[PDB]
This record gives sequence, structure tokens and C-alpha cells, in this order.
Amino acid sequence: IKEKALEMHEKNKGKVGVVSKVKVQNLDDLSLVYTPGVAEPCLKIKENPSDVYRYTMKGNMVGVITNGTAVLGLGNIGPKASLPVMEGKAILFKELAGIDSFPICIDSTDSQEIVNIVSKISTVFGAINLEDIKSPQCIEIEDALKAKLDIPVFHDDQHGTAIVVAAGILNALKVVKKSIEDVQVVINGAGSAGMAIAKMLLLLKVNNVVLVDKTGTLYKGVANLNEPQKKLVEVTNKYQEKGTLKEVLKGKDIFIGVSAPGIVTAEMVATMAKDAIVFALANPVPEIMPDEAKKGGARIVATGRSDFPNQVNNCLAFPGVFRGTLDAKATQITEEMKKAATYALKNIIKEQDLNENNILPTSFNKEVVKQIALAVCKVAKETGVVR
Amino acid sequence: IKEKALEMHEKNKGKVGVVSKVKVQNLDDLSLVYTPGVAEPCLKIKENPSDVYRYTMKGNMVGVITNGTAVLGLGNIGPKASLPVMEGKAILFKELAGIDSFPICIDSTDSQEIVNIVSKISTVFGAINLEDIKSPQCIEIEDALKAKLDIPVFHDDQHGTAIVVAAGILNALKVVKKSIEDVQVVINGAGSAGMAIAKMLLLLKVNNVVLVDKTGTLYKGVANLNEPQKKLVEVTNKYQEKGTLKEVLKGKDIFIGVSAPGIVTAEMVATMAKDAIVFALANPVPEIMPDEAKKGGARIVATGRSDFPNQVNNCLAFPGVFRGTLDAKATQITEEMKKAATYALKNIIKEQDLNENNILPTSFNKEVVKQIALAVCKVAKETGVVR
Ligand SMILES: NC(=O)c1ccc[n+]([C@@H]2O[C@H](COP(=O)([O-])OP(=O)(O)OC[C@H]3O[C@@H](n4cnc5c(N)ncnc54)[C@H](O)[C@@H]3O)[C@@H](O)[C@H]2O)c1
Ligand SMILES: NC(=O)c1ccc[n+]([C@@H]2O[C@H](COP(=O)([O-])OP(=O)(O)OC[C@H]3O[C@@H](n4cnc5c(N)ncnc54)[C@H](O)[C@@H]3O)[C@@H](O)[C@H]2O)c1
Ligand SMILES: [Mg+2]
Ligand SMILES: [Mg+2]
Repeated sequence: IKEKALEMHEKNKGKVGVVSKVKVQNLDDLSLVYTPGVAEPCLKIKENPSDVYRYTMKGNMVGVITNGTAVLGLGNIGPKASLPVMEGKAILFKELAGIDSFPICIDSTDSQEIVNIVSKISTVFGAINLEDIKSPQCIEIEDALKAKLDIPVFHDDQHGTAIVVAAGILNALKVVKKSIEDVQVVINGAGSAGMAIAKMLLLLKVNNVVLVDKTGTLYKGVANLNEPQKKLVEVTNKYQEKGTLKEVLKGKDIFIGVSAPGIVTAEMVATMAKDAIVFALANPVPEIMPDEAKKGGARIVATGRSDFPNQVNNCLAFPGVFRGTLDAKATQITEEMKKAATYALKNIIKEQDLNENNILPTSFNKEVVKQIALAVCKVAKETGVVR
Repeated sequence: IKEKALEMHEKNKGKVGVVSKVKVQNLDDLSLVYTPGVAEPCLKIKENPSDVYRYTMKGNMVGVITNGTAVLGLGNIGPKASLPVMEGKAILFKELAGIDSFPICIDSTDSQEIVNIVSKISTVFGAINLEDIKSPQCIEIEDALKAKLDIPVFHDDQHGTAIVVAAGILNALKVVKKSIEDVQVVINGAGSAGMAIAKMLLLLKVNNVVLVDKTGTLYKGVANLNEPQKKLVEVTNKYQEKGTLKEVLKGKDIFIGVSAPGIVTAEMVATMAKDAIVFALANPVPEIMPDEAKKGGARIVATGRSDFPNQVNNCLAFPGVFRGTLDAKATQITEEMKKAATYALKNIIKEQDLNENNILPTSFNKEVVKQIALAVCKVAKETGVVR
């Protein structure tokens, strides 16, 4: 309900407050939380610069940095209007994985300016969560900061998406008894989230993925790919298929839509392979209803909806992703760490309890952050990507 | 004690944590602190951009922004090493004036870069507290951001200093029965804090102030003034005196030192006017001890020391300054608002209870933030500098 939301925000002027982690009411402790006390850790950090991580909030602090240019489904609406979302993201870090988070909203659509600016304010952050930025812009920024900064940088709306998606896919294949190295996938929308699902599947040795945009699939020599679309045309659609979604969906095991509402029909689901897997994650109106999906013959349907039986939820991955990432002092959130965050999530469900309505856990299950963290941590230490 | 400080910081990995201002454990409230709830204030702010201030932390949030280039008496030691100080400053905003504060430490010594960068991250802050930056650099940045941003910007180490100083001066004059429009002041150190005390006194119609640096006083045609020193040479030292501190101190009513340790003697205090006022605020070793100050003949001595009878303390002004500033929705922290913050502070002491050891209140007295706020607020509304 609208009014219920608005009231909530108005109620306390925001969701995000700061507390003191130590106590101070007099002059004694004052000279320790401030001068001349504060001088002593400052000189420590000056001597050994890594000592930031023991006299400071840094190592439990994740920055939630944004642009405003892609806010939920509201798109480019600016830094002010995105603020409530960023505040909301911060307190979820806090409530789900006991993480201190703070929102920074940046007023610039220039990649290089945003890169530089975030890189210059990294002192206080133990990790960066990038949120609600425009594809393709979000990629170069993520990539630029990732090779620039010595702390973990992570675009949740694309990499966090793929973790839950790949989790739900792996679980769904066990159901219909198929293996992901044998199956032909179609992803509608070559934007941020489409892009990254493609990556996380190729990361999983998918047999073949085809990306489709609002104009047709993407193949070598397509008119106008953005720079990341181009790099992805190389790895995807091996058999070099061309044409519209209607034509291309024909014969596929998995449809994954992150694009639009109601662009897929029941007829279209009938053309897909037996035991079809349909993921209609467009929001709020998915590209097809599970009703019309099961009518076409879909064995499994996931959506981005809470009311519907199989919810792809972003709060499944990011709290546990950052938890182990921080818990490990990881300098980086690598691909293998993503890969490990997927399996851990897919394994909350026992394998004895898998259904066509039990491919993903509940988004609040405390055992999700715990296991995703342990696996994200376990590989960080192993691989070396650790302070 | 050192170890006691270091332990304190280590104890909890920093002084600054974040809380949620609203509750959320399930899915119900989740869809209000996040999607689809957060959409509703976001669209409000998009429609009326001022609505930031009712669905968001902004209007109770002050940013503590720094460089590292002037940390206490540690000077240029970088963004990492300054972090504990900035964290300490944030929780004092919180504990003294119930204000949410967050530390941003900037890794750049380029004025224009720092201006731009802070201006670009202003979305989340209701006010800016600039902290621990190099004179003269701090001035152009303060000035640039002050004319650029629509929120209050405030360099505490200079303007906050002057408020307490001017407060202690006005109170001290009542003691020795002198008026500030008749008296001849000398300030040692034409750095940030010296500079700004000069301003706040000229703001008070001082008869004559003389600034002195590590090389001699400042007069028209002095070899190498920085740009702000130059502007101040015009308003100060009317009688155009030249020479060293020894020579120049001779005959003055007030000495105010913000420079060095032990550069003033008892002999030198004997040359000043009757009922001398001596302010040795250099830290930790003041430019003269009260013992040697009263030996020279000082009627009144203030220092920056807690053990000594008259402490100039920065935590006297800034919590109450920002309180009323925020309490008023001030768009600006103007000169008249500074002026009003001074008088309010000087008037915590009854005027029936003034001593040579009672010119300033206690730095924890809750009635200080309250009154400084009401006066800072009262003039904001009057003058118009208000949303
Ligand atoms: N957990 C989840 O449920 C979850 C996570 C991420 C995204 N999503 C949903 O997926 C959708 C995409 O989100 P995003 O972050 O990738 O946004 P995005 O704008 O980056 O992706 C959209 C892309 O799809 C393409 N597209 C648009 N309309 C199309 C059409 N009719 N046919 C084919 N292609 C089309 C466009 O090229 C665009 O670049 C959103 O509606 C969002 O709600 C859901
Ligand atoms: N509330 C307080 O007690 C309070 C507040 C602010 C500053 N201070 C003290 O005052 C001092 C100055 O602080 P600041 O922020 O202005 O630092 P600053 O470096 O900006 O000011 C120092 C300036 O004094 C000049 N100087 C240095 N040594 C000198 C000497 N021997 N003779 C004459 N001039 C000299 C230099 O030109 C320099 O620019 C510090 O030691 C600080 O502890 C105290
Ligand atoms: Mg988002
Ligand atoms: Mg300071």
C-alpha cells in the first residue's frame, strides 16, 4: 500500500540513523573518543596503514553508491529521488547480515567523474555496493572501479541478480532431470541483468545461451551493440541464430525474461522443449503469468513476485555475499566467489525437498546468509584474494 | 592514556555504527522499507524535490568531510589516518546535539577536485562540516562550496574556534571592565584559526587587531601573504605596525596565541596593558603557562587545556551551531548566525557569576547546545536564510 509506505518514511525522516558504538557523556571518555585520545590510533594508521581495519569502522562498512539513473523500474530520476531506495538498501545490509551500510548518491552521469569520485571517497568503506545505474554505463564504472580499488566492488542489480537466477536454474534442472551443459537458454533483454545472467551461466558451462533485445537476438554483425553487448556476442549464441523472440524461443529448454510485460504467450511456451522452464522476472507485470505459462506446458515457472510460487529475490544473495566477503577480508569479489554464492544458495534446499514449487529458499531464512557467507569466505581464503 | 584510547578503538572496530530507524524482520515491512514501497517516496521526491526533507534522513544528517592534511596537531597524514578523528567528530554531533553524522575522508589535495567531489555527494547531507584541512587551502574550498551548495557549509576548526574565542573574550572584558571597541588585540599565527578569530572580532567591531606570523606581523606590502592573508591585511592592523611579537605585544590589551609552544614570556606579559588578557590555545604546550602569565601580570588567562581554569573547547560551539542550523532548515550558516552563536555561548554565564576563572561554561552543560541553537535558529528565520 502506497500511503503505508509514505507514512513510514515520513514517520522518522528516513530509515537510516547513526549510533555511537562507544559511550560518552563526560570529559573522561571524551578525551578518548576525541582529543588527545584519537591521536593514538591515527598515528597507528599512519605507521601501518592497514591498521585502518582495527581502529575504525571500515572493515564492517559497505557503501551503497548510486546515480539515480536506473531506480527500480523508475529509471533515470536523479540522486535525490533515489535516496529512499539507497537508504532502504543500507538497512537491509544491517538487518539481514549485521552490516553497517551508508548511502552515497552521486550527481553526475559521467563515467570517469563517477569512477574518480568514488575512488576518492573509499577511505571509509570496506566494500562498495553499486546500485541502480544505467546499462551500459554501469558496466564501465563497475569495471573501472574494480581494477582501481583495493576493496570489493559489486553491482548487485546485475551480479546479485545472476546469483539468484543461476541458483534457481540449477535447482530447476534437478527437477526436470536435465543438466545445464546440455540445455539451450534464451534471455530476453540484453541490458544489465540480462548481460550478467549470461555471464554467470557461461560461468557454469552452459551449453548455449541466446540473448535477445527489443529488436531481435544478438549475433555477430548486429547493427549497434554497446561495447559489452559486443563482447558477449562472442561467447553467446554459438549457432549464430538470428531473428525475433517468437522464432528463437522455439525449441529452447529455458526462457529467462528480464525485459517487459506480456511479450510471451502460451503458444510460445508450447514451442519450447518438454519440461519447459520459464522465468518471467519483469516487474511488476511479468512477461507472462504462471497460469498462461503452465497452460503452454511449462513444468517450472519463476517470477519476481511475492504472491507467486517461485520468487527470484535479490535479498537472497547480496547480504550473504558481502557477509563472507567482509568476514574474509576479501580484497575482491571474484567470479569463483560468485560461483560459490550460487551453489550455497541452491543448496539451502535439501535436494530431497525440491519441487516445481521449491527451487528457491525463503528470502528471510537466516541460514541463507550464513551458508552463502561461509562459501564466499571459503573460496576467498583458498584462492588468495584476501588481506 | 594512550593504551586506553587504542584499546577503545580496537574494542569495537570504530566508534561509528549505523542502525535502522524502522523495524523489519519479515516480508510485510520489507516491501515498505524496500520494493515496491520505496517507490512511493521516490516519486514524491521526483515530483517535489524538496520532499527529500520528509522521506529521508537528509535534514538531520551532517557530513564530516576531511582531507587528512591538518589532523589535530599531526598535520598532513592522509585520509586513512584521519578517519578515527572524523568518526570521533560524528558521534559528538550525535551525543551532544542528537545529530546523525557520517565521515567522508577525501584522497586529493586539489581544491577544485575536492570542491566538485563534495558538491557531487551532497544529496545525502543536510549540512557540511569541513574538518582538519590545511590553511590556506581550507579557505578556498570552504568559500567555493559555500557559494556552490544550497546547504550549510562550515569549517569548524576556524569558525567554530572563533565562536568560543570571541565568547571568552567578551566575557573576559566584562571582568576587567573593558569594551571590545576600545581594545588592541594581537593574534599569533595567521593560519586558519588565527585568520578566523580576526574575522569574528572585526565582526564584533574590535578597535584594532594585529595578526603576527612566524616571521613578523602582517602589514600592507609584506613579503608573501597567501590570498586570504592579503584580504585580511586590509581590514587589520590599522596603525600599520611592523616587527616581531616582542615589539608588537607591547601595549596590547589582549594576546591570543594559536601558533606555537613557549614563545611568550612573563617579561612580555609585563609590557601589555593593565588587566592583561592572555589566550594561549596552542596545544598541548601553550605559548605560555598561566603561572608565568599571572607572574607577568595577566588578569585573565585562557588555554586549550582541560586541567587549566579556562578552557577554550571546540565542542562548545559546533554541536549547538548545527543544531539550530538544522532545527531552522537554514540554507546557510551566515556571519550573523555566527555572531549570535557567540553571544548565546557567552551568556550561559549569568554576568553575576563572572570571574577571572569563569569566562566560559563547561563543555558538556546541556543548556549550551539548547541556547546556542535557539539563537542560531532565531536569526536564521529572521534574516530569511531558511527553506
Ligand atoms: N530478482 C528479480 O526479480 C529481478 C532482478 C533484476 C531484474 N528484474 C527485472 O527484469 C527487468 C530488467 O531489469 P534490468 O535491471 O535488466 O533493466 P534493464 O533496463 O537494464 O534491462 C532491460 C533491457 O531489456 C531490453 N528490452 C526492453 N524491452 C524489451 C522487449 N519488449 N523485448 C526484448 N527486449 C527488451 C532493453 O534492451 C533493455 O536494455 C526489470 O523489469 C526488473 O523488474 C528482476
Ligand atoms: N579550542 C582550542 O583550544 C583551539 C582551537 C583551534 C586551534 N587551537 C590551537 O592553536 C594552534 C593553531 O591551530 P590552527 O588550526 O590555526 O593551525 P594552523 O597551522 O592553521 O595555524 C598555525 C599558524 O601559525 C603560524 N605560526 C606557527 N608557528 C609560529 C610562531 N612560533 N610564531 C608565530 N606564528 C607561528 C604559522 O603561520 C601557521 O600558519 C594549534 O596548536 C591548536 O592546538 C586551539
Ligand atoms: Mg537496485
Ligand atoms: Mg579538527
